Amino acid sequence: AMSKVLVLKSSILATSSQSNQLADFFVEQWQAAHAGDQITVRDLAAQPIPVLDGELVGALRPSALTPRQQEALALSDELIAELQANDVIVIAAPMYNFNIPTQLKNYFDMIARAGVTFRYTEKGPEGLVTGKRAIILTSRGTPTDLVVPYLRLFLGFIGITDVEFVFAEADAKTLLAQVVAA
Amino acid sequence: AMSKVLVLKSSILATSSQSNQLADFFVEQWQAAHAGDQITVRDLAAQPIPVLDGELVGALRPGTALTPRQQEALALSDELIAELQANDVIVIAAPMYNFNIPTQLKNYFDMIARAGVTFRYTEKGPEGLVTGKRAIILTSRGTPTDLVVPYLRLFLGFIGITDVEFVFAEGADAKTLLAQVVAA
Repeated sequence: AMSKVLVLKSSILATSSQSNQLADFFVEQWQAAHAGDQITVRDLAAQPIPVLDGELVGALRPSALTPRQQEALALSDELIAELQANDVIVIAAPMYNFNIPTQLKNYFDMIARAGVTFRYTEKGPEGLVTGKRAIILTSRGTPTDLVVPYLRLFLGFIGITDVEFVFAEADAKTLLAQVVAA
Repeated sequence: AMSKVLVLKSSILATSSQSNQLADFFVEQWQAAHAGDQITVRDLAAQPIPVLDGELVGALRPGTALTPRQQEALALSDELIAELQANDVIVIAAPMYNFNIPTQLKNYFDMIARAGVTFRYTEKGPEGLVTGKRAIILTSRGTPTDLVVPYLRLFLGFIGITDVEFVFAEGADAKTLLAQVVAA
């Protein structure tokens, strides 16, 4: 009866990032609290995700595929399988020029595929990544905090409805301890 | 010469993209209406901008030795900022890809947003430095729906582009509204 937690780091400042510091503290805290849980950490900056281009869009089509497109498609299936395998989804999404980091944006463009991560129904589109609890490490800032509706909308589209946002500005680590203890 | 126009294409669907079809129709319409105007068209998909890395993020700020990649990134940044300042009308084609702008346009934005170059800090607060520009946005139209409109308004306003006009399309009507924008 273990839980699998996926942690997604996207900051480009590496160990210098406050978001990555809070993500690592989150890993240590969850490992201490639930010694049996299995934690997977993917760094989207250290190992980047390719940019969504026309050839990538061709590779991710529901329907001939070049070697490049086969590699890209294989990577997309890897990310989707890893995402569906984990019960808790921790996403570190700091704000770069009023948007999420490009790395995480590539991740999103590679995990959003019709018929795999969502489907069309007579009642409308519905997501297929079900039963996930998502926690978002983000910053807090005519509002400029448009990242929250974007992440809630995107994640909800692929079926991740249960999304909690924790904002960072000591106090943030007490909040993350409350999240891990919940 | 009367107006220098900058057109930024960002769609990844190439000839089939409604964004690029309406962008080309906009260029042909503008040079048809103002035969003296000079139009520069940059295609962010044909010639992509590199993604902002932790290495490149150090080139766009004031100390140590710059790596060749960082020199290339800084040079390209100054080229984009200079080209942006040189034009008076800024036409941006920003279709919606999974509730966000295309990554090509986003990399362009991350390369033109530089402290002390396109925006400065004041006693009153931050202020943009790309002044006297008329921007027009070619975008799509959809709980929450279009998040790209307040995002583009916010970022463009931050670097000083306050006069921003949004044109929503999908692929007849769209060409009529674009013709009205050109004639406006």
